[PDB]
Amino acid sequence: KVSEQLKCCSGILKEMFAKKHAAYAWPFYKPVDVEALGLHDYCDIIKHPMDMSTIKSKLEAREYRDAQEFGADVRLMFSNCYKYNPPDHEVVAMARKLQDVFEMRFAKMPDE
Ligand SMILES: COc1cc2c(cc1-c1c(C)noc1C)[nH]c1nc(C)nc(Nc3nn(C)c4ccccc34)c12
Repeated sequence: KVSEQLKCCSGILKEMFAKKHAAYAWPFYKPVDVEALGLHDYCDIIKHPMDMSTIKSKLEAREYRDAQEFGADVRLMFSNCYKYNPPDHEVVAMARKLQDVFEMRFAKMPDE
């Protein structure tokens, strides 16, 4: 069950990095560069930053013991975006599209 779940998590993350989703996934590929973007309040608002490259590194290091932990990091990444940005910001629309890609496939997780 666990090995199958982690292959599903790796598949989902590989799809989230695929060129077909790149037009809305790209802001989530790497840690938010607070200095480059001039987001001087980011670290005051977001206590636990998360991004797709960090999630990839954790899967490669076998840090996630099951799908629930992996899913919690993916949702943390989207939640930080929803917390920091105004609700009508273009990046929030991109986050909702990438989260729909993730949730529809994560719902198909092997359950035995
Ligand atoms: C404005 O939220 C971001 C911009 C970026 C970003 C990350 C974020 C971000 C925040 C904050 N909260 O969640 C995420 C995700 N990474 C970027 N890398 C580069 C090279 N340029 C960017 N520029 C963008 N500036 N604006 C206003 C955007 C709107 C739409 C798309 C990207 C830009 C971003």
